[PDB]
Amino acid sequence: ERPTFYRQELNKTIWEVPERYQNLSPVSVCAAFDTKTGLRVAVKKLSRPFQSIIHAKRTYRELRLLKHMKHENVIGLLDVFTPARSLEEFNDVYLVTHLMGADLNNIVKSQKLTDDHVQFLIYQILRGLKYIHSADIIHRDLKPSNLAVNEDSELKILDFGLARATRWYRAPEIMLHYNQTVDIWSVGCIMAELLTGRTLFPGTDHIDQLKLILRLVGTPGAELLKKISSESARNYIQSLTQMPKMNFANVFIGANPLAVDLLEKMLVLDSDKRITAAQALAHAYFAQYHDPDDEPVADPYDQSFESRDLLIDEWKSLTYDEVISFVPPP
Ligand SMILES: Cc1ccc(C(=O)Nc2ccon2)cc1-c1cnc2c(c1)[nH]c(=O)n2C(C)(C)C
Repeated sequence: ERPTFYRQELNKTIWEVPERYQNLSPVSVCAAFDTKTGLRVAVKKLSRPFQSIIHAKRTYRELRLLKHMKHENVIGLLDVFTPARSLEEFNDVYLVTHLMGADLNNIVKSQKLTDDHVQFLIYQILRGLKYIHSADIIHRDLKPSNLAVNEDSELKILDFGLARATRWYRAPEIMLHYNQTVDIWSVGCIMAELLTGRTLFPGTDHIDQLKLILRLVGTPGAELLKKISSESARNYIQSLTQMPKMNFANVFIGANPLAVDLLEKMLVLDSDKRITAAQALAHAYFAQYHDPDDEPVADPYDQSFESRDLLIDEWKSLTYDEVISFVPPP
């Protein structure tokens, strides 16, 4: 039924969680120990979940996403609770997931990694991306800071499908008509940073970002230019002077030739010609880890709520229904 909640203030806010979650420490997200399972968990308290319609919709969206995903390389909902015992008093939402311990930015420390650690880290990203994309969901903001990694170099993806600031890993079509391969471009930027130890495109603005991107992959041809309707976007690409496409063998010299070939297939300007997650998993670069019978897909995700403009109270009760109906995973 109902458990005992205790209150404790951290990060200048008051946390109220069941007694089964002990030793809360901030990392708004806290690290905590679940005395029921013996697991170290990550606890997230949603900030002002129903302050506005946008906040209420995003609160509902985040809860719907976590309840759907059941994948090894995708963060999932272990528990969700609220101290309120009625809908009217409902104004707090807590999310409990696995605690990996660090992000990809922390464990990398801006250092070069072996080709095999790169193989393993990138394989988990694509393996989880395939599951996410099979549910018809785009991450849109894949970056090292939302890739949770433990001391075993195991990886889970965070914050997928949440976003609708520096954008070093955003596909060049989001800045400046796009599909799921916008996440594949982010994987290429991440994989390039793991191999060489520097940010591939350290842009200072959206135009400086574009200049660094075009300098590597080259100025587009007519078959790509004819698919851009934005007269401003077509201007920036062409008004930026002619730039020959770099040799990826020279940009990533010393790296595994199979790694360079995969990067050329990921960092394609034309998103219509960009490799997908499933095709990337079948690339020869992942020969040591690829198994088609262990790269499962997801059930269909009901996304129709995204196209609805509802009041705050409606998004709140829908969120409330999802909290009461939650069943913990095995
Ligand atoms: C608690 C929580 C709740 C929801 C979401 C989430 O991803 N929300 C989504 C997903 C799709 O849409 N919205 C993420 C977390 C979470 C945050 N940080 C975590 C973590 C889990 N596990 C970790 O190890 N860490 C760090 C090491 C501290 C990085």
